[PDB]
Amino acid sequence: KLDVFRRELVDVEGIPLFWSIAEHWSQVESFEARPDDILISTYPKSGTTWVSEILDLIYNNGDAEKCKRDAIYKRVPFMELIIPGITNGVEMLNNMPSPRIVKTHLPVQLLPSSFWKNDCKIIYVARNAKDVVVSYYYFYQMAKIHPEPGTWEEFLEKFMAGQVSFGPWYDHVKSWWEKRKEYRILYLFYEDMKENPKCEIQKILKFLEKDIPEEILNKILYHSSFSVMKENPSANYTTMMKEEMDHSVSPFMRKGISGDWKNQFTVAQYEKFEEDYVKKMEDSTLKFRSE
Ligand SMILES: Nc1ncnc2c1ncn2[C@@H]1O[C@H](COP(=O)(O)OS(=O)(=O)O)[C@@H](OP(=O)(O)O)[C@H]1O
Repeated sequence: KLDVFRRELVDVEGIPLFWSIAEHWSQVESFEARPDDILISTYPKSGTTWVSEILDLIYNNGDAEKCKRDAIYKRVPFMELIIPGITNGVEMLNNMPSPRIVKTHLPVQLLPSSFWKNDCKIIYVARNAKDVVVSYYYFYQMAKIHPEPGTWEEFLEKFMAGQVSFGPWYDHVKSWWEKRKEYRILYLFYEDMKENPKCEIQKILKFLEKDIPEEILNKILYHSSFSVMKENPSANYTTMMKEEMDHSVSPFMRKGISGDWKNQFTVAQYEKFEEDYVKKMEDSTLKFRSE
């Protein structure tokens, strides 16, 4: 009888989250981090899976077979994602041996304080807002834990208002940016990874204090490319129950480009978005590319 899908979001400290995360908030808030945890932190649809696969590849020295030991969401648990009878990110992590790779979409002010207290290395990934909202729309459609997104037009308005899962993109990226010097945060951009993935992976290795052979670097580059990941059942979310993710609605590995916003936004929608965007972002030193 209990339908866990398509419910309205429930606010935690003003941030709309899945009802089942809000229900289990004490478990998330009290999460016990470890000094050698690496946290992958992103606003939804910003490159989480890409960087997760990259990290697991680095940790397994480019061994593609070892990285097929399980689905990406088992290999790199989504910490706060808890759905009764289905999943519990905190429980999965509690029982995982170090070194753990941890996924989160929490804004800075909701991150379990144990990560700060343990001085964990954090890789944050940001992506231009317009591309994020396009990707998030199709994700809302296929990932049934989310509320119904409605029309593109309706969804875009909700996104601008921050009335979407994990709250406003604007606050999310800005506050993580502002935090970047306080803690061990590597702040990456999806568009940079698109333009020069080798450069970006090299930044990741230096941040992790890992040296690998050139051949292994090239292996990691290949296996983390969109075309390979899209065809990889261990990375493409096709192992999810259809009831949770319906890829016939929209595949998780959708396009993997920068600039798809130009295909989704009408000119009127774009003009309204940019006027709003400038107001919200003009006081931040953060700079994005959108193509
Ligand atoms: N390897 C690789 N290269 C390039 N792009 C990639 C890759 N893997 C995933 N993607 C694209 O990233 C979008 C998914 O974002 P996330 O992984 O952050 O989604 S989630 O928040 O974890 O659910 C989603 O973007 P869109 O294609 O624009 O929808 C994915 O297609």
